[PDB]
Amino acid sequence: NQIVSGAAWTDTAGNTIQAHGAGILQVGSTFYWFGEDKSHNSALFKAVSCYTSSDLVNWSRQNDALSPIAGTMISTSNVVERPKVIFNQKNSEYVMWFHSDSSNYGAAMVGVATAKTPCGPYTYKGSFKPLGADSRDESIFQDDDSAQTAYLLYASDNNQNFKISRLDANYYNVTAQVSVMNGATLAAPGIVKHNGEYFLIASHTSGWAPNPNKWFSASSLAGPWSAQQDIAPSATRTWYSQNAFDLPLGSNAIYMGDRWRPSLLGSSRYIWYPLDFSSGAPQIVHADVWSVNVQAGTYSVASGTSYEAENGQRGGSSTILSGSGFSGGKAVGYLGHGGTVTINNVQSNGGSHWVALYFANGDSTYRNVTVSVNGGPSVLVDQPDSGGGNVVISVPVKLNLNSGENSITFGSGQSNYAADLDKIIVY
Ligand SMILES: *[C@@H]1O[C@H](CO)[C@@H](O[C@@H]2O[C@H](CO)[C@@H](O[C@H]3O[C@H](CO)[C@@H](O)[C@H](O)[C@@H]3O)[C@H](O)[C@H]2NC(C)=O)[C@H](O)[C@H]1NC(C)=O
Ligand SMILES: *[C@@H]1O[C@H](CO)[C@@H](O[C@@H]2O[C@H](CO)[C@@H](O[C@H]3O[C@H](CO)[C@@H](O)[C@H](O)[C@@H]3O)[C@H](O)[C@H]2NC(C)=O)[C@H](O)[C@H]1NC(C)=O
Ligand SMILES: *[C@@H]1O[C@H](CO)[C@@H](O[C@@H]2O[C@H](CO)[C@@H](O[C@H]3O[C@H](CO)[C@@H](O)[C@H](O)[C@@H]3O)[C@H](O)[C@H]2NC(C)=O)[C@H](O)[C@H]1NC(C)=O
Ligand SMILES: OC[C@H]1O[C@@H](O[C@H]2[C@@H](O)[C@@H](CO)O[C@@H](O[C@@H]3[C@@H](O)[C@H](O)O[C@H](CO)[C@@H]3O)[C@@H]2O)[C@H](O)[C@@H](O)[C@H]1O
Ligand SMILES: [Ca+2]
Repeated sequence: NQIVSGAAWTDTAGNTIQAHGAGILQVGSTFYWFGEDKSHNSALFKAVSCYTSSDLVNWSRQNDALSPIAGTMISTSNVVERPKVIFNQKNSEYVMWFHSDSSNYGAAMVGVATAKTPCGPYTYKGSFKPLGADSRDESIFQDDDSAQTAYLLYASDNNQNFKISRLDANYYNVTAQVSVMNGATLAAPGIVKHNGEYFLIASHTSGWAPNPNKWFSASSLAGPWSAQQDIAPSATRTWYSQNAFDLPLGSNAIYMGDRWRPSLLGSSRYIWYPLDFSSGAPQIVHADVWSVNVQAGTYSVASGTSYEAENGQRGGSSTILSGSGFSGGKAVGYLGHGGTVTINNVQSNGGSHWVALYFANGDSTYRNVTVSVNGGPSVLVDQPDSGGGNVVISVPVKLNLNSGENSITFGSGQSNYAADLDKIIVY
């Protein structure tokens, strides 16, 4: 099946996937996805989880890869973020690295843990400051030279300076700084190698708030690194996400991001998009609905039918808005609080259909919108802050439609203002 960014994702038992700050690993034909368990809606350490799949889309939850230990730096009072796991051929060993911290991010350490099987459970080997310097946001890159040299990529010196450092032959420690970008203020790194060249994907530092994520290239990890460029339209702030893991997919990649929900962390969503490298400059393919053939290293973007909101039938006091950020140059504003718009003649073969809602929300806070099909009972769809009144992003909703024509009404029966609705795409 299909990869629908922003949706609620469940494992094969029907439970919400809890694997934020993703790290991916493949053994044989099996994919492993490690992440932070945030089901307690806290930034503090509950577990590093472990999900497996054969196809990157249908995940079964295994045993937790890492659990708290009272009286250590991986207690429930500490922070464990962004786990990454690589396989060490020499020792036939799985080495996990993670950002290890205290609750106020004052410790700035890395943590290491090992296992003999992919899901572990792993054995914590302790935390430390690499080469004596800060480490907060980090990742691990394992090169394809014959020594399979591995590297730590990490925000250091109070997040100001971004560093790349070689690990020793066991992957247990950092031996030597290889590259630094002073004052880059980079976070959430990942590296993909493409045609012998290295591509670093990273965010800047802005707290929980998303920002435009960048790519940099170099022909060696020592640098020099090219000047930053956007992987997505700058104003969308990486389509409201933050980089987590960049997984190679044929001659391209999959961008794996988080949409952090700081007021409800366990409902932070997963934003996965194809990251296309053919132009030589990585670009997010903004696909509301796509599928992947991970063995062939190919992706496929679902085609949908677009319906502009401004062509629907308004009701109440909803009015047209204009903006260069809008499809057709127009959107329906003053929705909710009396204002509605109904999209008529939505065609369908029947059954369940993903629908992407394209909207602008210039508030610093979320909005939401009611969505009723054919007069039926409404569901309430969350509408994150989009980055401005002229900035459109999309969130998905799954609607049951009848064979033939359908109507979809937006904004009825809510006392708050919904976001400005640009268009919808029925997939
Ligand atoms: C995602 O992974 C799921 C687990 O591997 C997988 O579930 C399995 O799905 C098949 C088909 O629904 C079931 O197979 C059969 O179920 C009973 C046996 O209990 C048979 O009598 C049936 O005739 C049928 O052959 C499995 O039971 C089911 N396993 C579990 C643990 O649920 C899903 O199919 C996968 N989903 C997708 C979209 O690929
Ligand atoms: C990787 O190399 C690290 C040295 O760079 C090494 O870590 C350091 O580890 C020791 C203990 O293992 C720490 O010492 C202890 O002392 C502090 C007070 O300073 C107390 O919190 C504790 O008593 C603690 O036991 C060092 O301070 C620490 N150095 C840094 C810069 O953080 C790691 O153990 C090595 N890890 C592996 C897998 O090799
Ligand atoms: C649907 O979107 C609504 C916004 O369009 C949202 O309403 C808002 O909810 C927040 C949090 O509940 C309120 O928050 C805070 O501010 C008030 C003072 O204004 C304080 O009393 C609180 O302590 C808190 O700090 C917002 O005031 C409120 N904003 C508006 C315009 O109504 C709904 O929460 C959303 N509904 C769902 C189910 O998510
Ligand atoms: O009050 C209900 C009404 O809200 C409108 O939303 C506006 C607010 O979100 C406002 C919050 O600051 O921002 C407006 O958008 C502007 C933008 O158009 C203008 O260029 O200045 C700044 C950019 O910095 C801001 O982003 C936004 O329009 C709805 O548009 C409207 O339908 C109605 O719901
Ligand atoms: Ca429009």
